[PDB]
Amino acid sequence: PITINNFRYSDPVNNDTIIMMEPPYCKGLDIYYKAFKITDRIWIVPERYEFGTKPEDFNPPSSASEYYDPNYLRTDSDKDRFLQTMVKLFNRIKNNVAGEALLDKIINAIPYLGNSYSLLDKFDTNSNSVSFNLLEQDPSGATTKSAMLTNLIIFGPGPVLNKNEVRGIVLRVDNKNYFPCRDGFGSIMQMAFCPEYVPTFDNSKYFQDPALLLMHELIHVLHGLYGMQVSSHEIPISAEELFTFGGQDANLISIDIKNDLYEKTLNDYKAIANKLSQVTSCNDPNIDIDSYKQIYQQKYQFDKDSNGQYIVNEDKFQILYNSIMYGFTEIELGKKFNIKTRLSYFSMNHDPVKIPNLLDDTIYNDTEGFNIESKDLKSEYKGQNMRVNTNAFRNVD
Amino acid sequence: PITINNFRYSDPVNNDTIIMMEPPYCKGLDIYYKAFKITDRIWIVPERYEFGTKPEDFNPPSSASEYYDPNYLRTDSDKDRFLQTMVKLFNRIKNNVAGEALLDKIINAIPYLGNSYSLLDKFDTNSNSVSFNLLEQDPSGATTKSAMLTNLIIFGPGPVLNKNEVRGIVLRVDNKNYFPCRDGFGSIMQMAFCPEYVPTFDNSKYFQDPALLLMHELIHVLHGLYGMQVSSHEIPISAEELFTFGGQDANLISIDIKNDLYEKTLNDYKAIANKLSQVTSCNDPNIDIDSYKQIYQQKYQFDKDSNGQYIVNEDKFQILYNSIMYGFTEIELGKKFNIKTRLSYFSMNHDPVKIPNLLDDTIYNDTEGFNIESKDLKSEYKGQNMRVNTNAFRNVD
Ligand SMILES: [Zn+2]
Ligand SMILES: [Zn+2]
Repeated sequence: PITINNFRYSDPVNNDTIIMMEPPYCKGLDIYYKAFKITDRIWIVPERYEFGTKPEDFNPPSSASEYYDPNYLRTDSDKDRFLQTMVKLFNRIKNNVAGEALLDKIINAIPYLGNSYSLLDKFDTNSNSVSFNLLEQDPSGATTKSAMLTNLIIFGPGPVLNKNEVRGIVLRVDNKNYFPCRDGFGSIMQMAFCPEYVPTFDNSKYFQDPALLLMHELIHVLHGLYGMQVSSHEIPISAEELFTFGGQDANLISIDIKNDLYEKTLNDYKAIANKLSQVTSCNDPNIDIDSYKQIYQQKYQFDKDSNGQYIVNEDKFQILYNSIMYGFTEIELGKKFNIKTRLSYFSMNHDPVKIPNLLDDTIYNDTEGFNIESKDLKSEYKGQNMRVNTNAFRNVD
Repeated sequence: PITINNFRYSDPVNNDTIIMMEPPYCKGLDIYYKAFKITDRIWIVPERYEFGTKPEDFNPPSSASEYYDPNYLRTDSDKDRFLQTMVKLFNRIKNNVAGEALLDKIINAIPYLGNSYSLLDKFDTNSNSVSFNLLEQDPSGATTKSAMLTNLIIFGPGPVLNKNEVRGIVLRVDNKNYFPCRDGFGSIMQMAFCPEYVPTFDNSKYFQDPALLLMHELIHVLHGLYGMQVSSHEIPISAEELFTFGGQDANLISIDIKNDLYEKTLNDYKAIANKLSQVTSCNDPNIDIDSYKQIYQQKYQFDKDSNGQYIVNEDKFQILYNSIMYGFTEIELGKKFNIKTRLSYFSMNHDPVKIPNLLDDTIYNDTEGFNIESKDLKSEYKGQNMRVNTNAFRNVD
């Protein structure tokens, strides 16, 4: 099954589960941060998401739903707290059969080694869109620089402590933004996440389970890895959000768009089948190109031509498409998790609330979260109720 | 894949896809009706569901949502019409990857050869709860009587032409009703279905796609075959309905009940694993008892003990449970089918409407139903809209 490594923020680097990585956007800049492999293909970096920000952004400019605090995640203590909370959360997601399924799908959706603008016959790992640099420590004593591939890298929140988000690596090709996670190739996905500040709802009020907030963002991660991240298809919200929530809100996206998206992804995949059909080599010699042809064939659910050409099989594609866009949603995951969800995606999300002690097994555990049955809090989701589980949360301001 | 046989109501009997069967409730009564194997384990019998009715019931007693008409499905013509409409409907369900999945799951969920009250160490086919008698025609010329197992038998509507329904075979053991389709063993499931009279909704009004009405009932059939048909668990509707609809309405069932149901099915399965673990023989010699141990092991997702004893594996059971109760719902099927669904299960279901020509490819086809894109009726589900597709429906009274 899936293993969720353990580690204290003080643990030394080991070139395996604990390293010093230069995040994808800091490529060539030689700026490293300690990171942790929570599990295969997924890393955690206890640092605020600063990319594309300026310190002026990192505090409440004068001019609740937009809470700030520039000191959050700045000391080693905060970081080890952040690190531990994330581990419990992943373990919480892994211990439910439906959570294990999601992580499994995300771990295997490795980004294709290339994109719409890379040599068609060659697998390419030389791109921050697919690989990040790290600092290794030779057995000799020397400290060298190398690189590895990954699917997901999770950070702490950006300026807005309560605004979780998932962005794919943007490549600047021919003076314009290109998204390998919308072309079907997939790319490293990055997450800005804050486990502590959860939203509340009423459509008696409830506060949300942070673990569900994580799976929600993970679903965006899933769409990305398969390269089908619905762009800023605003309509006035992006279809990407609706698909992720689920239930009837998903049907707010017109057949016309859904069909246009489906047809577009299909084209993207036919193109990738063709491309994969010419890869004969790879810049990086430490790569079994034949092993990847196999992995990628399972990823996109392709078949081999009488002559060997990889081809898209409509039926298999449709099953995979439904799986990627419908198989995992906040409504169904909330359902399969004994977790309360807000009525509709458009349901108000009142002032966030802070959960100070998710590390306290008496408040939140990795098998029932807040709804601990032994505290008769499983029933009616009372563990999430604000009038009942009064001690598990504190107000913002 | 799945084959959906074809046949005209006039076609002769062949002891294969067209026979003369004594329905399960007419067992020993020697009353036969022509039936048709639309596909493996599923039969269609163009006859009104009369079991437990009296002619007085079969017409509008004086004293729209309860329409009647005792002459419906009485002539060979009506029956061949009913027969053809059902074939198109099944083909319609089979041509969508999500429809093929449902039928596949239903065809393989064969009722366990036995129940809570049959010899534990022996597979038993001698029960109308698992088998029906038919009339065969020897190559000699003689006409003999025999029997075969089946999962589903679909009839025409009962007294209420617009009230579709799915009941499992009730066994009378020790002067009380026993339901092998609630104990986890499963049993032949029977359907009373009317393809012509569909409901309408608004929460501009729409009429429903009969093929979706069929899958809805099929979902009840699915629950039954796996023996987990939520009883008359009224709360004030039966949880069985809510699970079948889906979306947020599914969450109207309290954790307490859902948990009680889950725990109960788990017990039922542990018990079946134990029972299957002692079957050494079978009354019916034309049965590879070892072949069935294999099929049943896949059905209930069991594993073999170091010593060989079949055992329930919590995780595999949970995946199978979610699959059976969440994997197929009206909301998700409607979604994956370009079909309009009513907002919530509690959404009003106005006077039914009659679709006179489902056999007219210009009105309904086996790939897009009413929402034919060539007639620019795919978009916005206009094919289901009442103001737009005016010719595809006629009012009741
Ligand atoms: Zn989101
Ligand atoms: Zn129903």
